[PDB]
Formats: sequence, C-alpha cells, structure tokens
Amino acid sequence: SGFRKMAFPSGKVEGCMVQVTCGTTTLNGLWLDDVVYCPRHVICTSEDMLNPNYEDLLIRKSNHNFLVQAGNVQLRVIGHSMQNCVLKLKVDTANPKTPKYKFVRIQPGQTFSVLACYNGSPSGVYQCAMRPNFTIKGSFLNGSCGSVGFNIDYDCVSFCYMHHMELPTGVHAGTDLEGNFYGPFVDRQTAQAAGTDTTITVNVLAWLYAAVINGDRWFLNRFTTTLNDFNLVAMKYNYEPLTQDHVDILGPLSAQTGIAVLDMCASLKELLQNGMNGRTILGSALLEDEFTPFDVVRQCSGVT
Amino acid sequence: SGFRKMAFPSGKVEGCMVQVTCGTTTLNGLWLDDVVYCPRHVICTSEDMLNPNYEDLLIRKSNHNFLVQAGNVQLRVIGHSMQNCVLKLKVDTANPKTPKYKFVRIQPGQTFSVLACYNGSPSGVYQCAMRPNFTIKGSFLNGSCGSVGFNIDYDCVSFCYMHHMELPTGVHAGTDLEGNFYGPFVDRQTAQAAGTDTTITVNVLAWLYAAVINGDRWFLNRFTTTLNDFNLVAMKYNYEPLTQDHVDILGPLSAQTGIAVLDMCASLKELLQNGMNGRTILGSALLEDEFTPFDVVRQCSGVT
Ligand SMILES: *CC(=O)N1CCN(c2ccc(OC)cc2)CC1
Ligand SMILES: *CC(=O)N1CCN(c2ccc(OC)cc2)CC1
Repeated sequence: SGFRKMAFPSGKVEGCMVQVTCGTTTLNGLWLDDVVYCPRHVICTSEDMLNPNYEDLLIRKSNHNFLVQAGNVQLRVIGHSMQNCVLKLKVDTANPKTPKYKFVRIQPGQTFSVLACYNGSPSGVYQCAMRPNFTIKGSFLNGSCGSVGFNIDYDCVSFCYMHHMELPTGVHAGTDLEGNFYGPFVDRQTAQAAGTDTTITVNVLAWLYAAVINGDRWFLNRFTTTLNDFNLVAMKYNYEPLTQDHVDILGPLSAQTGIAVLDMCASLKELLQNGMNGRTILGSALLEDEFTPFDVVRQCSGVT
Repeated sequence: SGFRKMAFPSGKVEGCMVQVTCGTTTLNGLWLDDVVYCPRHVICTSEDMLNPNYEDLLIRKSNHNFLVQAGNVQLRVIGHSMQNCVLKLKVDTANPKTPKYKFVRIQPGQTFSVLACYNGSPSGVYQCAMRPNFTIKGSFLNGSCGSVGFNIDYDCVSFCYMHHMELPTGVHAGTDLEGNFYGPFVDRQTAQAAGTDTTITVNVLAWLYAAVINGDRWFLNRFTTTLNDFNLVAMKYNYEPLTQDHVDILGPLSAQTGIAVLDMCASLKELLQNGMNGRTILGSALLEDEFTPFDVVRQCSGVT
C-alpha cells in the first residue's frame, strides 16, 4: 500500500548524459549511438537570444567548436546538423551504455520522468506531465537545458522531452527529440505566455481510483452523473472534457475497484463543487492530475 | 525556476539490487562488495510472522537455501549471518558495480530517495522523509521488502533505510543497514500503531523559502514572532518544536532571501491559523514538510 509520485529509475538515462559547450554556454546533451542531441540555442550569446537566426549563427560554428565531454573524457565531433530546434552532433564513438530507445512525441496529459542535469551530471529525477497548454511544471536552472524526459517500457527508454525554455511565469517549454517544440513555444527570448493550465480530468479520476485502492474512500458518495452533466461541471472548473475514450481507458481500474467510472465522476463533481473541507486524499489537499491511468495500474500492480 | 519533489538519480543503487528467495518468499537484497543485505523475515512462512523466533528459524536454513540472483545470473552464497533484523549473505563475487557507500542512521525529519524494487528489479524512485513517529509514507507492495532508501553526496551513496513492514494504517517501517528498526517497530505481525505524525517545522520553513525564491510570495505578511510564541502555535497544530539549531540551519536561506527566520515563522503561524483560503504554494494546497533545508539549497543551486 501507499501511493507516491514515482519517477522511472534513471540509470539507463544517466548513462547517456554528456556536457555540451559552445563558446561560453554549457548545457546537457543526450548521447545515443554516435549522436549527441542538444538544444540549438547552445550556439547563442544571451544577446543572440532576443532574435536569433539559427541557420546564420550555425554557419560560424565548426565541429571543433562543439566541446562534448562524457564524464572526464572528451568526445570527438565528426559532424553537426540542425533538425528543427535540436542539434545532432555526430561523434566518432558510439555510447557504449546506449539503452534500447525510441523517440516519441507525447500528447497533453501524458506523464514522464525528467533527469535534471547540470554540466552533463545528474542532479535529480522527478515526474512531470505534458500540460494541456503544452508547458511542463519542472525544476530547471541555468545549465539544465538538454535535460530529457522519458518513459521506460521494461528495457526500452522512450525519450519524449528535451528542456529548452523557461517562460516569465516560471513554467517550462521544450521539444521532442526531433527538435519540435511542444505547443506554440519558440527558442527565442520574446513575449510567449502559456494558455489556460486546465486540469487533466482522466488523470484525476485515475488518482481517485488509486486512493480507493489504497484505503482513502471518504469522498465516495451516493451519486452518479453522465459524461454531458460531468462536462458542464468540468467546463466551469477548467477541467478537460471527459470523452468515452477516457472512460474506456479507466475500465481496468473500474473493474478492480467495482466503482463505475461515472460514479467516480460524480465523486469528482462533488469535490469540485464542495472542496476538500480541509481533508486530504493520498496526502494531497488538491486533486492530483499527474498520474495517468497507466501510471496508477503500474504502481498499484508493481511493474519493473 | 520551479521546485519539484526530486529523488537522487538511482543508477548507482540500481546496480546493487538483487533478488533473494528463501523457500516460497521472494524479496530484494542490496549487493555491496561480497555481501547481500536483506530483511531476515525472508526466512518466515506468513504463518511464522505472527510470532517468529528468528534464531530458531535460521537454524533450519543453509547457504544453499538463500537463492540470490543478479539479473539473470545466480550468485553463490558462501556464508550467512543475522545482524539485528537483516541477514548478510556472503557471496563469492564482489558486486562489480559497488559504488562508494556508507551506512548511516538518519534522524526524524531527514529525507531520502527510495528505489522501489520487485524481484530485484527497479520499478520507480520517489522521495521520502523519516517521520517524527519513525514511520515513512512509502509505496510498497508484496515483493518490495529489501528496497532501500539513500542519499548521495557527489559519488558516495549513504544507505539509510531498508523496507521491512507495512502497519495496518498503510504507513511503512524499516531498518537502517545494520538492521536496527527506526522507532519501536518489530518484524512481527502484531498490534503496532504509529504515534502522532507531527509536521517537520524546519522542513516547512525551508519549503516556504523555496517558494519565495521561486516567485510564490502571497503568504509573506507584516508580522514576526519569537521561538516561544511560534512553538505555542506549533504545539496546537502537531508541529515539531522549532529550536535555535533549526533557526541556525535555515540561516543560508534567510541570507539568500533577506527574510529573517522568525518573520518566515510568523508567515507559517498565519497559514496554520488562517489556512490557505484555496490558494497554493509551489503547486501544493498543504504545507510540504519533506524538503530539508539542505534539499532546498541543493535544488535551488543545482548540485550534481
Ligand atoms: C537552460 C540552460 O541550461 N541554458 C539557457 C540559459 N543559460 C544561461 C546561462 C547564463 C546566463 O547568463 C549568466 C544566461 C543564460 C545557459 C543554458
Ligand atoms: C515486503 C515484502 O516484499 N514481503 C513481505 C510480505 N510478502 C508476502 C507475500 C505473499 C503473501 O501471501 C500471498 C504474504 C506476504 C512477501 C515479502
């Protein structure tokens, strides 16, 4: 029993983190096979960052300008290319610790682990979600860019995020490992504001199922609802519309607990309308939305 | 910016996790040098667990009864001994991945990372605190016993916890790596209830400092207090007494923010008395007490 915000074990990703320096800028790169992946803004002077022309800035860079260090050993750069907002530095050595890996682009509401790094060295691991506004709520100081987000499926690391940007409101923007930003964000120091940070309804429901499984049941009530009725309340509270696809996804948790998805919706509806009244669920005073239904089943069943 | 509940990178500990089987019981062991450490209750039939005599049960066990598997490779057990509530299985092979390590016994209020494992395989990593009642609030299913808690100081893993027990109230009990239980807990299936789960005041203050550093300032007020006045309020709310030692520990955060420790105490006093009024601090609706002052300075500065 117990239910914790849990990251994937980080060892397979620790084995891939290197330091990338270009001029006076040091950040992180991801070393897979003979390619190091890093944010293209490694080539920018903070001056450049106001209105960078990356193709033009990159012309002034040679392979020997990209200093790539794995622990205390230098890697030899034998090629560099820009793909969208990442650079791919071809090195003469395959990372011997390269795990089985995929590059995946996740959807809003999907969770992942971040290995926060500075100068190619791991500092910590935490669990994030892609927010409906395509930001993430991270922990990233200067030097942390090129830190990556990932899921693990047994022995295969799916990389989904590389850190690039902090918005003036302290939330985070980044790319997939093809260098495409999540959401409308750009690697430029400009007026970019996040849209509404809506609550991931299907995740909240998953976490209420986790709560029931783990003995927290006070919020169960005598009510049910319909998707349409629930969605009127969701709308009012800046929750994502619940779809039949979400109901279908919650089926296994419904089955295990014997609580119909729409009954748990009516519980969530009452919590939205009435609040917690100073009570907690799984040690939280708010409705947690960074556990997916897959996360809850994984943690409640003990997958490795 | 941003502030997350952050675990240490788990790779160095992943490298130490093995499977231990005795009869029909499988749990986790920690392999350091040529010793595998595991809970002594691996020798118990669930029947034995009501009133086990461990010395007597251990007489029926030989080296060849302890099946120790590192990934898919068996380790040869050449000795076994009981130390307090752990077994030390001497194996014929030093773990080649043994990191620099220490065994430390932590105090209540100290935080650590747990690598939750099943059958010697890592499932996830999360951040815990030793509670003032000597429980931890973990995520541990059957098979997770022998999972360990740790801090890292650069390249040295300090192991502080091994998981043994769940109490009927769903909280966790375990030992240090010398096999001494934290608190009054025993490895027997008996009436053991946790005492008051008091809030770790110095940690809450550290986290309020983290909040100010990261832009969350609404709870700052025009008041101050004294340790004695604050402690009257702490007492009433089941918070730990704040000591001058705690004030001294918060000095660096005081200095960095320019907020006197006793002014932050007066902020915390108002939050205790008035509540959050539906507001959040660093995305929490309650006062977070599982960040130490050391954790806040580490995360806010970017140590690796
Ligand atoms: C996210 C990251 O690691 N980077 C972007 C910002 N960055 C930076 C460092 C130092 C200054 O001035 C002192 C400005 C920006 C480093 C790379
Ligand atoms: C914590 C842990 O891993 N263990 C203690 C409890 N345990 C156990 C397994 C199966 C049953 O009956 C089905 C009872 C207890 C396994 C080891």
